[PDB]
Amino acid sequence: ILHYEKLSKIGLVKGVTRKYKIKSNPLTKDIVIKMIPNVSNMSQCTGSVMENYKTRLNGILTPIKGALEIYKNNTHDCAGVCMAGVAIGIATAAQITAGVALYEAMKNADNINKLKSSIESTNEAVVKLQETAEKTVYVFTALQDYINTNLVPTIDKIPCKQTELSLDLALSKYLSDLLFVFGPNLQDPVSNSMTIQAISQAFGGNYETLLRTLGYATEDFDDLLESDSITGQIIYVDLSSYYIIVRVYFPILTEIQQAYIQELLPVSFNNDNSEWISIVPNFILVRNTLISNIEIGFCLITKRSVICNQDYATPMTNNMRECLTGSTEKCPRELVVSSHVPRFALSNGVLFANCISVTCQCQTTGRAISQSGEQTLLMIDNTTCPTAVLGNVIISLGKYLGSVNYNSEGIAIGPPVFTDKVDISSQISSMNQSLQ
Amino acid sequence: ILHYEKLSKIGLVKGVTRKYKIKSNPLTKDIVIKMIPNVSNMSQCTGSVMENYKTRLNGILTPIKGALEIYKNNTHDCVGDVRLAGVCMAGVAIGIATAAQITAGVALYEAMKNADNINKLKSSIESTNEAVVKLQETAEKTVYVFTALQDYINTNLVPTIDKIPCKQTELSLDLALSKYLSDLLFVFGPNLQDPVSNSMTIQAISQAFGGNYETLLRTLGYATEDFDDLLESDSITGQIIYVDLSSYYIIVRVYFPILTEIQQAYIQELLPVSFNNDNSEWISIVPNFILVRNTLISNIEIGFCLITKRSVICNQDYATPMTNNMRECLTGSTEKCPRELVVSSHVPRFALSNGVLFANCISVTCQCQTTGRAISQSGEQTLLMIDNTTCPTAVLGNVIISLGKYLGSVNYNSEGIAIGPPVFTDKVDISSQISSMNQSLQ
Amino acid sequence: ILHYEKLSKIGLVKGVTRKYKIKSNPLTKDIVIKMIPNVSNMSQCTGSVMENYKTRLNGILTPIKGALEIYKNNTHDCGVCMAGVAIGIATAAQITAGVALYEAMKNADNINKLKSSIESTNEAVVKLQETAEKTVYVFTALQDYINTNLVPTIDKIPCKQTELSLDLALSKYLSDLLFVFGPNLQDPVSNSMTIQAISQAFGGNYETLLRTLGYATEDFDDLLESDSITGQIIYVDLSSYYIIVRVYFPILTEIQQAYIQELLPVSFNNDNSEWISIVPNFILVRNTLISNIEIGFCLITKRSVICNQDYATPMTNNMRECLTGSTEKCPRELVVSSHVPRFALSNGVLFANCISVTCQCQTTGRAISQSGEQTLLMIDNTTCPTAVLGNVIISLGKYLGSVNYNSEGIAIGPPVFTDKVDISSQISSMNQSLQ
Repeated sequence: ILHYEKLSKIGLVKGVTRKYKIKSNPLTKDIVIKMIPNVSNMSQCTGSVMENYKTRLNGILTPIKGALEIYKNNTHDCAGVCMAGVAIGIATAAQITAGVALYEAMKNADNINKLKSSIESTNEAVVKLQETAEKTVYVFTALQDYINTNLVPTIDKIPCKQTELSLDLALSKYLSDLLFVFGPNLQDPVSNSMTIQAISQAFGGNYETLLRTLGYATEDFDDLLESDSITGQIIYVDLSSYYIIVRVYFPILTEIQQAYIQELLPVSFNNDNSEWISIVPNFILVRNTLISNIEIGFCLITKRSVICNQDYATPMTNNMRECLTGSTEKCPRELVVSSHVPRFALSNGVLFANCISVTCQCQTTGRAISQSGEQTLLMIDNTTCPTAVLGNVIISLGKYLGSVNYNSEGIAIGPPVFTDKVDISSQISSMNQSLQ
Repeated sequence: ILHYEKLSKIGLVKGVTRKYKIKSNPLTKDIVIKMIPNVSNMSQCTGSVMENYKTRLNGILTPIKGALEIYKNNTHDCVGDVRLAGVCMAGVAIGIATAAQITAGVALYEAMKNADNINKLKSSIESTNEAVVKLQETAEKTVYVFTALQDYINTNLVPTIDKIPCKQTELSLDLALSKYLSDLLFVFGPNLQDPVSNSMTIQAISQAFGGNYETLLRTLGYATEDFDDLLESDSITGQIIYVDLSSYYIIVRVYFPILTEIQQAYIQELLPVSFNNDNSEWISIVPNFILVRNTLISNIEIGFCLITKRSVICNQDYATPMTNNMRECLTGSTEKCPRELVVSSHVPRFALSNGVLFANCISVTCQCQTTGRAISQSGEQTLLMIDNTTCPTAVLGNVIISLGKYLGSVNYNSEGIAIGPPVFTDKVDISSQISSMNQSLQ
Repeated sequence: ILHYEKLSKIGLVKGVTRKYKIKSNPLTKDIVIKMIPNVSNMSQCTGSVMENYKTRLNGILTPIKGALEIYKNNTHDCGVCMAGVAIGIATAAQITAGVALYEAMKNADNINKLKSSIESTNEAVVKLQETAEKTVYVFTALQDYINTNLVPTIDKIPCKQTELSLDLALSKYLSDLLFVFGPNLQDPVSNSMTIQAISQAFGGNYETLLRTLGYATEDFDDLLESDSITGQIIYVDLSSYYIIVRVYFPILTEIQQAYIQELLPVSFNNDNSEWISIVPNFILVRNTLISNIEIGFCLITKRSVICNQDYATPMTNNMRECLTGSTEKCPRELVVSSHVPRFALSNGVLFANCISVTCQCQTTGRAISQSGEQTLLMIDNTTCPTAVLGNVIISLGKYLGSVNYNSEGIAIGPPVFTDKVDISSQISSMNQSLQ
């Protein structure tokens, strides 16, 4: 376990504890995203930009279909998915799993494609088709709302030639928004790591419409969405009607047993007439009594849990482990140069503060609370006095649960470090030169 | 304190010198953003999308008010003339809080004194049907309401309420609200774990108003000539002080600081130039920007700061430490400066400071126009200084340059220096090097 | 030069080989962006918002003119000839950009000669003739929005305070602008600014610009994604509020005897534990010289690596030895996640860690067993053709290297930790050990 008592003397006070949940058990829903809007109502003077748009869109979609055919021509039946590796050549584990999922989805892709004429004839933003007697499919048209709302009503008021330039500019803008996602960046269409946010760029970035039409099956939906846990996969691309069918995955957040997130709040502390701040990861994964880092920038942090669409556990150095579980002499520290570093923090109703670097006094007696040059921070609680003042704040305090003699015992301190990108190279160079 | 001559001979030519300023002394203005639009003029056949959007917005806005109530329930005015007589904090009922979070809590209570008065206007705030509205708060005070989706409704849906089928207007609306929510979730969604703090930029806040912060700031007022600055450096910040789940409108206190230039504090930029040594090209690895204040030399993490032509602007004192060896290197101990071998052919090879030209004439062909002959660099000179004493007009490829006179040593080009050890700065190189030294130590 | 057989043993399965091509030989074209719309049709409800927008845009554009005028005032014919005394601080890129700016003034004079024509444009794209032979296109920022929404609605409503909507539209446009042409912009001289960023003055619609300019290359998408198509500001006008941009359209020139090799990572067992090796995913080989590349800046395709600049960086000598057969110098990292790839296929040949994923090939009708001394188990049609892993049944080809692959062992490198705090902790521990 983490020893929070010695960690608070270093400047790391306990924060919230959070439960770790990962994406798992994903359901499947199939939708149709039509990249080319229906322009039947505006075709009388749509100009020649429709053909140019079609050619440009082929220029984008053709590599996607080409990369899909590599798996399309290598999946068949021999019971289950039967792969042929000679004609594949280069593929990762994720690519092979995506190919198996692709062949699975081909069974419903055939039935969806059986309604090609219905798919092409769609002229609403969200259209319902009866793909079979007991199941339906939704069709989303990329720019159909724009055409029905702005361009179609203004087909005779504004100059149509101007309408021709408008429609064009709209197409262009849609293509420009697409190309960040569906352009040559999409080297591997056989993948399910692509978020619904990116796929919705084929619909104007409006993933809310897609998901709401599909259905908010779970109460953890927002955490799934922000974590981009709702992923998708392209399973069929048509170069004749310019549509792609996407199998959206709707998973459930599975609480990982015997696992939690611990967050530590850094507090600047005083040592040798200077301010220092200790460098440890702000967040720690503890799973089955094993301590390991957690790339968190990708995860989503809530007040009670940390939601990750992948298991982002990353290794911890033994030295960092020891530092977190008591050996504070191994905890590195960096000198403070920012006038705006945190100086106090509230944990469990009790305050740990550096009262030599900040104004520090008590409300119930009016007297100042003095910090010596030997001690790093102060535990202020109702025992010393039940209300403290730190500049403009007046704070009533609660009891402490740890040692009664917290402020009368000192600890050892670690070595100074510098965490700049260039500082790493210089320290390596000097250490190498020192060794030589 | 920086010795420019040895830096130049290594390849760190002089750059511009800029002052250091920080956000300071923030004035406050209070506004409200109604995250729900008034659909009264087009409510005839809006359908049920209004209710569903209501529930979705309630679901998103509920955690914000839940986090705010942790401070609201626990904030109170301490009694009697003994202390500054401000706000008391039920710290045991708060549990977990940082210095910045508590500070924001205090500013939240402070703003409550005005937020109660603005909440008296609840019926007026509901009645707003324009994208910007001004309201009287008192006979000597005013407040602004911004409608999240009023411009779109009033410009497209109301005029086109009959020319198209009403069902189509239903979809369009639904799509518009869903687009709003999708743009919103990046800021006001579950990413917003701490709404109490005031570190959130006005650009992020404007996402609740369609990303149009320029309207927020213009309507409030261009208080100073530095306006673009406090804007880009993320110095203009706002705080949510009251969330209402019945009218779906939040009150935001916008902060307009003033930029205090720090005295005895300037930012120096160094230009790197590839230099020849041991029959190969190298580039030194030093910070491009260095902060020297109170004769003290420290780095700066300028990525979050704004580098204008004359000053470096930061919404926070972003000064960071610098290694002792880097201080000695920038002081003159030039052998402690690291250098990186360059394999790219697109690294700059010459630079101009004070009108004197530093160049690597081994890598790039140099000749002088006045004498019509080549400018030669020998194998033991890292860089060649060219100035009017050398010749008043030299060329480097396709550029004709006229040079001024040097201010330092007259015999610059005849004096050599020591050179440091090579380094490699790839992400995997650091791990590879650390293993090598560890194995060497064992 | 890369020993792929030995790299497979450490988890680096050989992947796709791609061809390296860099930006070179840029053509030049001239466009004019007028960053304020012409509203002569809706001058009725333009109200006063336009004067405030004029002031705001003048304040925005003044530093750009100031930072161009340093080279405007200090360059003259004496080819291109420049005054370095009054310029003072300048980089190689800045000097080259100023030279190109001077070359562009020759056409900039003729372009400015049509100032009245430029300011009279009332569409998003209008064709103008600067000479008897050459033509120029002019792009106005919000003319489409105006002509499609505000113009029709001006008689479809009693103005309904159109100001409120025009003001907001111009405000949103300026909010979009401030990210690129706002304070951030410090060196408008340099030509490293991408056409995507330039199009923010036109609403981010770079596709219209590139289509109207008439691209005529098959590498157009690779040019656009790799940030190869850049622009340069050559003149600013504060009276009509338009700027001239010289768009550079380059061509992809393949670097001879150069290719980039991709390594696919696969977890491997060692000492009853699972590791992943820390080696760059993409490796550039040029004339039998091996160097790294920050491939995040470039674009990766199925058959080529496209960068707008030569992004080669040096590699440690030890890493070079690691990638050339001596596997003991290759660092490895412990795998504390359950979502690391565990198998990969190379040349129809499967590499997998059968300890961590169950293997039972259907042709033999039995499980595939990996000992406690084999990092990866290699399967091909020589052992049994079709293998099954989890839910995939895959048929396999034949290996081309050593037939005795599974029987030979190798040495393994030392563990590493790649977190930034881990690096600092390792540095501190090594320093303390030295002391």
